[PDB]
Amino acid sequence: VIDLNASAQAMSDLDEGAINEVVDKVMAKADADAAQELIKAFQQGMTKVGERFDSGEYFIGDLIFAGEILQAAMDKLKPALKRAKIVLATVEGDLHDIGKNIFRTMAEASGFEVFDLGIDVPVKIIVDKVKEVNPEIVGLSGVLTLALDSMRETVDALKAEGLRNDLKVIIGGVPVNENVCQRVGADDFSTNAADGVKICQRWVG
Repeated sequence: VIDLNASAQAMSDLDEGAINEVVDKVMAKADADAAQELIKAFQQGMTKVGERFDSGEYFIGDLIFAGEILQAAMDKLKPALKRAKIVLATVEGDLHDIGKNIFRTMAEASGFEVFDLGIDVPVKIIVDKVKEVNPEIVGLSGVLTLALDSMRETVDALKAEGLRNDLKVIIGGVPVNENVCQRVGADDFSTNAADGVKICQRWVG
């Protein structure tokens, strides 16, 4: 670009004018390597959206916005240019998916292939999907205590099938924290969907 750090800031600020000004400049010079640098800068800015949510400056709506804004930039940058895979579910006992879907949108916009299994998803169905597609990451959503139990059951089933050690497990949902992460047997838990993407990007290469 002219200025990658300013472009990261523009994503952080959710400034559609500035984001599209730079996307246009990059698309004009038709350099794949420059487009990839801009993408990385936008991804860094997504992380900053999460930090701004965690501070209380930004709200749920801003997280919805961020995902949609990143995806729109990615769609424009695609002409100028093997995805890591995530199997994603709201687990058995739970019908809450607003949050999971915020994450799904951010993860899709960040170049992951996401297999969204939907809500109230039985353990056995999650495990069958992991056998089928061999994802790098399994992401599990829930809030009710029964759901948190189903998270633990899903990890235990992956261990029984010899699948656990070759993937990473991330959990999210209203009540998740380090204590729930430990009880479940997950690798990490998210504070917010943008933090979760940050985690997942670190795991993949």
